[PDB]
Amino acid sequence: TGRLAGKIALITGGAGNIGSELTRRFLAEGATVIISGRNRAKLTALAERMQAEAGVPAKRIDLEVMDGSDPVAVRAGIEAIVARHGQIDILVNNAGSAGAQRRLAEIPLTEAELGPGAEETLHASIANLLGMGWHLMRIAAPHMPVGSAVINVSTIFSRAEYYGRIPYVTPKAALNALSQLAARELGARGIRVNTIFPGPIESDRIRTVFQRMDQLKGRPEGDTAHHFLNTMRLCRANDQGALERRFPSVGDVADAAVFLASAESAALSGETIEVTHGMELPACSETSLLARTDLRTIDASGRTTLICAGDQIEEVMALTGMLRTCGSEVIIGFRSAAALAQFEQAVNESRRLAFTPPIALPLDPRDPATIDAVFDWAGENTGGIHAAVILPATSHEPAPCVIEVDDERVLNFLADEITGTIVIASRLARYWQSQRLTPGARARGPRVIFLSNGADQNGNVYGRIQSAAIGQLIRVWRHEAELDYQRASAAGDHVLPPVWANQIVRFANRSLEGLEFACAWTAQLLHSQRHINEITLNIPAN
Amino acid sequence: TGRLAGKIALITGGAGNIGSELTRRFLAEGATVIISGRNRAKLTALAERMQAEAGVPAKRIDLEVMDGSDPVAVRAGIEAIVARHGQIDILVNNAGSAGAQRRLAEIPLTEAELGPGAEETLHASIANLLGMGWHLMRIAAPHMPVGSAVINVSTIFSRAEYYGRIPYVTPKAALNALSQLAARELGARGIRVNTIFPGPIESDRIRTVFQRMDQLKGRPEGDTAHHFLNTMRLCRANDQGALERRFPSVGDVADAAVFLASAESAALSGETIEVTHGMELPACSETSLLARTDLRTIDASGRTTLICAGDQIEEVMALTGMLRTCGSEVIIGFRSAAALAQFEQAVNESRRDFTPPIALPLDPRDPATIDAVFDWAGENTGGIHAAVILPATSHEPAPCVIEVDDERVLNFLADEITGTIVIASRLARYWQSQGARARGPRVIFLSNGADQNGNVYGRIQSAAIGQLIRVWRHEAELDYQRASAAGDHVLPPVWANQIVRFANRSLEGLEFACAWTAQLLHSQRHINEITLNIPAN
Repeated sequence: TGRLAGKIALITGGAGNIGSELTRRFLAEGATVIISGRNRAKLTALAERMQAEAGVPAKRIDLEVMDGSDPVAVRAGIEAIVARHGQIDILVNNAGSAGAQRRLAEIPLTEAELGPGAEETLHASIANLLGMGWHLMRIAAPHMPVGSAVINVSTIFSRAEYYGRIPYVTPKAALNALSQLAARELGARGIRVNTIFPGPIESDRIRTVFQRMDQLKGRPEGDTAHHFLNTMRLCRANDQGALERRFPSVGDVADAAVFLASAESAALSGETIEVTHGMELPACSETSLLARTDLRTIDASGRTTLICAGDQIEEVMALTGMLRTCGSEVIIGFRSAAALAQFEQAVNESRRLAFTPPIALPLDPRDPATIDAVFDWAGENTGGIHAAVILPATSHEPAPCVIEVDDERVLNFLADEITGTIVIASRLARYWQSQRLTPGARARGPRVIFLSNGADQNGNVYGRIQSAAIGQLIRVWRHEAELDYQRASAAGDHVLPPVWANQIVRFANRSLEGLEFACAWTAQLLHSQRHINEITLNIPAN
Repeated sequence: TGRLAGKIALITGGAGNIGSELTRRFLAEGATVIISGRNRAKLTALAERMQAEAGVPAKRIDLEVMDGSDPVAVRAGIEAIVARHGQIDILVNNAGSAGAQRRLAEIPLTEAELGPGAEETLHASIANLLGMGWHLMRIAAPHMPVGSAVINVSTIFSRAEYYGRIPYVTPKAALNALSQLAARELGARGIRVNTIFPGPIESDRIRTVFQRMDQLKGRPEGDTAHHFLNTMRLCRANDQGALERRFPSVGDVADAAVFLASAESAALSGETIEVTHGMELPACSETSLLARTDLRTIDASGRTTLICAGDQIEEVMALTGMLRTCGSEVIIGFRSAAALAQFEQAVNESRRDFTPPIALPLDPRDPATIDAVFDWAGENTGGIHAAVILPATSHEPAPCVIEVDDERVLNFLADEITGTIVIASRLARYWQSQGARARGPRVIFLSNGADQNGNVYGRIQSAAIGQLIRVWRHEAELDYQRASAAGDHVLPPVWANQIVRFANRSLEGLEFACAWTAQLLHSQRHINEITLNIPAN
């Protein structure tokens, strides 16, 4: 009768390799699975196929045609599913998008900009890989009884150096953060959330996609694959009984799925299981900023630093103050036209009790023209852009909850804080690397810091999701910038040095001196000769 | 037929709630279980009850009577187990003896020093809770076919503040690190190693031991209990359908065990599963020393520092140089009788412009010579105020943790693990045995530099020292605040950190790490992170 007998499982990404095996195996374990997808012919072909493979009654298989990106299509779809079945016992977030396969500078943002091998926009990649699971957890959760299971399917590569794969890998890093936070709020309901990290799984498709990554790098046959096989601790037998490092099967993923769906995992919430044959990859890239800053870096003379901000004007004031004492010129770009307004008002406060405030220009990720516009002005007036500090689009988080939240806010957090932050970086990377092919005599070196908002009573839940995205972006933006550097140097092209980046998290501090402390290191890190290795730099309570 | 059908499982720690429920459950999934233990009456008693409990044939159960601490006893026992059954499919490392329950100053080291409520030596607690699983993993491995599973059962509290529980919690944290490292070497044999972290599991027993922990900490009923329940993210239903935060059951733990013993987890190695109702605990408490030191802390005038080391003569010199410029006096106590030799040899080379400190034997094997060091310090240097503790040996004993002989592994346990807790406990007892105003004692444990091994023995050692520090701070805070209310004028509480330099192998990094050691011992502030990392620079 099977281990999931009588339970109702919803599986997204039913078409994909992994989604198909999860369906066949849950059917064999006695579940009624509903597969959800975008094309009505595709699901019906799959469901007939998955019925035939399982050897199961007809009413035990079902489908719902949905656009998992649209939360109102999700409300429609869930209501239909409930009305036939009453409740959902397992929710499996599979999400088969693979992302555009391009470097950070070359990522597509609009359909016109779309090309071969890059079939979705960035925002579509974010809405598929991070939005979809988020919307289900919010809408299905009121129909899941005490004892239910959410399963989120991530990848191992969301924490690994994965060349050219930012639109895929970054919303995955964000989803992990989403899972842990959803475990808190759904755990208080008796609903458990847990996560699977498949390694490289066996496919005909994955064979070609390691090749495209190999071609994007310099490197020959087998390169990306042999490297990850070598992080594997566990060898396995072949038919002759010899040991070997190979990829896991799709059935391995489904074993971990069944366990996490059945009542044999009833006491677990917030756990992760890496189906990788024990690929060993470093987990923590953090450190505390514990030392005093020492602004003896008047080396910032001539260099000019961009501040991407908006609505956080206390941070902008200190940031320009620090950077000016270093000798750096500052350009400041407010992301919403509103933020310019009360900033001009703040300088009006400055004119009382009075000396010059900096230049403010529009800098909007929705309208990537104004980013390119800012670069052009900087070349004519301030002699370039040499460093950037990037802030959250908003000062405060939209809501205290990750599950119990309206539809509009969640769509805004996706467009503003996640896609919009990637956009700024992708224009930065192309800027510095379209110029690196220019210089003749000798050049300085570019640096980036992402500086978060201060501690919040929410526990900074939305900020922490954003932080997980910024982290994995840096991991890959360092890696690409380095390989593009050494490669373009093989061309003999005297190129600007590769971009370095860090982020400073302020979540454990909410003091006025805490702000000045964090802004001074921002100025120190943008223009120092040395660098810090850790990706995330934490400022303590002090 | 069941999920472990035909599989041969050796289960240590067969008695007690978790070990028993694992035996009955493996029997229900069709395995033949061998339970391993110390008393033949207890094992034969265990086999009959669980034979009756499982409702399973007799030849399905078996026992081996052995001293799991003795590797020569293990060779005898495993070879015999193989002789009855041919092979081993599952190894479950349970152990779980609770250790002697005393504060670091009062922990027993010799049978005479044993007392009521403290029934094991320190070394015995280490030989049970860390060695046994280690020796099984080494000796059983040549009898485990490709596809086998090792399950190491730790506790969630191996990362927790547990007043009076150092002999328990410190070898568990060590065993964790040991598991990860062996996954590399056993993975190359086709063998899985994976780890279960039970939370506080429900018993009538744990009710009472939370009551005793409440009493030692001075805090009232439920204080220790509510503290762990409130970290739990996952609620569960009661019989009437209402939600509540309660502890997991014993069967919840055995569900995860069956998963990790069965071929449904065939692609897993180096994983951990926390059966905790989603207890939320901070994972990383580490930080990098990124700044340059600044020795304007002549606050060390009059204060005197003990250096515990041996065979690391370059650090011993760099340390005395650092500490003297701060104004501290230095005593050096070498851990091996060898270490005196080449130090006395090096100083003869220099003088044949350098004035060496007094160098004395200081051996945790013989805790008498520790009291000797304190005695000289009282007559001569006006006391001991700060300590630096270094590994008993500079170079790692072996490149492997599994393919390694018995003597080396036994020496590593005696010196680097039991011997390092020994030093800490006499330090804590010294400082706490003691009208106007007082200064404050400080400790830093300094690791060896980077190794071609990746420092596997160093990482096992460091993992224990980390949890050692957590509880040594915790006890010191409560021991202080309590004893001073009695009106006894005692020193302020001990603080400690460790400096791990495994990611650096340059001489300037060596000087950098020695400099931070001196600064941290005599500075007024303190660093909260327990583990302090020096980068490559």
